[PDB]
Amino acid sequence: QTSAVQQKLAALEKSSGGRLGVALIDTADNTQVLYRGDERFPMCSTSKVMAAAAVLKQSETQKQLLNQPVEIKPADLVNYNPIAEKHVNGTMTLAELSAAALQYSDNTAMNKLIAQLGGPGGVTAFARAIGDETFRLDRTEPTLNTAIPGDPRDTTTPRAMAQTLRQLTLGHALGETQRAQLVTWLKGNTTGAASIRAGLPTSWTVGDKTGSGDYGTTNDIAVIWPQGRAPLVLVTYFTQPQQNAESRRDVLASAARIIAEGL
Ligand SMILES: *C(=O)N1C[C@H](NOS(=O)(=O)O)CC[C@H]1C(N)=O
Ligand SMILES: [K+]
Ligand SMILES: [K+]
Ligand code: NA
Repeated sequence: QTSAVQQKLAALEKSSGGRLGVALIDTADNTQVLYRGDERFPMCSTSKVMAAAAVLKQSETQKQLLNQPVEIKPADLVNYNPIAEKHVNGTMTLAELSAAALQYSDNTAMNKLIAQLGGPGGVTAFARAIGDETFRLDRTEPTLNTAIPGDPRDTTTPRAMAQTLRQLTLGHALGETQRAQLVTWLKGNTTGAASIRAGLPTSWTVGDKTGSGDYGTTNDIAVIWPQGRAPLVLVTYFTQPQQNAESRRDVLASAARIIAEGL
């Protein structure tokens, strides 16, 4: 069937000119609302959640791992590295790299997480270990953001990412202290106020990870603690037909508003 919420999301998508993917999980009753929920979208920086979580999982058996220094060299800098560039010729710990990757979306930091996991396939392997058969990471930063229509590299579906985000942040894919650390990082994101949370009541608490790339790709994945109800998990992915298209964070906000109005 097609619900009123799904029809509104389709109208939003039609006005936007692009392709919108939405997946909500309401943990009050485990119900789901999906729009293009099984179509693939380029993850861009939203893939950093899986990489940081995979390192958190490694840290469960290595109490000192997150304090291990990682050397940052001039050649490690890529296209967006506001934190890592302050540490060139120095070191950052895996905790610092995770925080920078998640909260500032530093791309050099993401590459250090990927390298710690043995390459993009190590991120995919972690996804499989936690029951996500859909996620794939194939490249490092910055090429993982090419976002070419029809290209399966570095993609997932809204349904799969919402399920994984739930398991990581509210479920038991990670140990208790690691889950809390991931939640703390997401709640401290600096980049999210124009995306999902712009469409939600201001009294609700949000932790999220945004992303963007070529083809005007504009993404956000969020855990939401609304006023007076159990948490929600919401993924909004958006991509456009031309390579140089502008970001449309407003579309993600609009999708979130439609979702919230349908609760
Ligand atoms: C992630 O998608 N990226 C990293 C950086 N920050 O944007 S974010 O805050 O939306 O994550 C620049 C854009 C993008 C990229 N091209 O790597
Ligand atoms: K961006
Ligand atoms: K609901
Ligand atoms: Na772009």
